[PDB]
Amino acid sequence: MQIFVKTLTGKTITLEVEPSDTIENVKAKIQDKEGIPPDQQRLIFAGKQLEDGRTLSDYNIQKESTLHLVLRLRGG
Repeated sequence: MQIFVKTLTGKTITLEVEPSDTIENVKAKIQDKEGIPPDQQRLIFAGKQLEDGRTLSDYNIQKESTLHLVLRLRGG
């Protein structure tokens, strides 16, 4: 399956995760894929909050599925 990600710029980044993988595993890909730190990363699907405990197959995520990459709270 080849999912995608929509950043703040809207840019669409293709991913090659699995329906058995996890969200935290997807973002991890967004880290290098884009080269951005997970400190300010948050993958969202169908405009819904995602968890590192959930799964794609559990989120109904499939192939060609586009996610949402937004920012998060400050750091400190």
